[PDB]
Amino acid sequence: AISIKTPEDIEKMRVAGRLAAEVLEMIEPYVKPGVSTGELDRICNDYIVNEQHAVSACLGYHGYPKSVCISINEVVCHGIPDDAKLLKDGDIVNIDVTVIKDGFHGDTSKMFIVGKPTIMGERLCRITQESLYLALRMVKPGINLREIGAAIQKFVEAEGFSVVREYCGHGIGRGFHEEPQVLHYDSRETNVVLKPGMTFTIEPMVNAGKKEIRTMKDGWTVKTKDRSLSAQYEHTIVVTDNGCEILTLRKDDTIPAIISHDE
Ligand SMILES: CCCC[C@@H](N)[C@H](O)C(=O)N[C@@H](CO)C(=O)N[C@@H](CC(C)C)C(=O)OC
Ligand SMILES: [Co+2]
Ligand SMILES: [Co+2]
Ligand code: NA
Repeated sequence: AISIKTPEDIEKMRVAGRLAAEVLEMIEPYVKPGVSTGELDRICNDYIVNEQHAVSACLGYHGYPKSVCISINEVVCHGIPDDAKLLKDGDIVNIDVTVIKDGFHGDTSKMFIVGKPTIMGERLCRITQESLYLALRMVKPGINLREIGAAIQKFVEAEGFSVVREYCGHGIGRGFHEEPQVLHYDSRETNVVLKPGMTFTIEPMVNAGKKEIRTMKDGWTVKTKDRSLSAQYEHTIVVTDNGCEILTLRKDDTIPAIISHDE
């Protein structure tokens, strides 16, 4: 019950993933001590709207009030950009971007570490990305989604950290969230066998504490229950004939765009 994208389709995703990636590239200089999350959102949307000639998929999505999600430190996901929340030395910050261009969505996020790094967030953010990369390397036709989740979770826990269970990566294309669900863990519920032309995200959330999370009274903001740090990276990809292609790759990613398992 998963759409297989045509070559036209795939290329529209290329463009949409690139624009989403470039939002995250454009915003980096602004991710600085003193800056508010509200203005980062304004910058991102202005860019998406005026220069990208695109839309944010997030705005209005289940009533979501801003254009990107900005999650700071213990906030796991769906943190709401707010003119009064200021970035400070030490912070680890996720900005999650999704744009729609030409019928198609690109969906991506990364961690920024604000001003003077702290130490254990340096590590959480690193491990969380390494966990995304190891999943991206497994992706190829005929492998099962379940191996991928099981393999993320192993890595993450072996570090002292946990995988958040409530939120998962997702098929993506003309719909924001299409099949399949891409769990970052082993559940025997999961059985998807991958095939060229599927497009989906992988977006593990990792807590330096324990795996349990909590939603706030704004009905959006998810925090860790034990108030530890949590980190997330996300890429949108296409299954290729012999591996994958990352459609949201940034200049700062240290994994190649084209991952090929062929001889
Ligand atoms: C408004 C935000 C965000 C979307 C994305 N950039 C993120 O990659 C995502 O798709 N998140 C999903 C993955 O499970 C998600 O968090 N969806 C929520 C939907 C709410 C809008 C109700 C969910 O399914 O919670 C159980
Ligand atoms: Co996202
Ligand atoms: Co997503
Ligand atoms: Na966080």
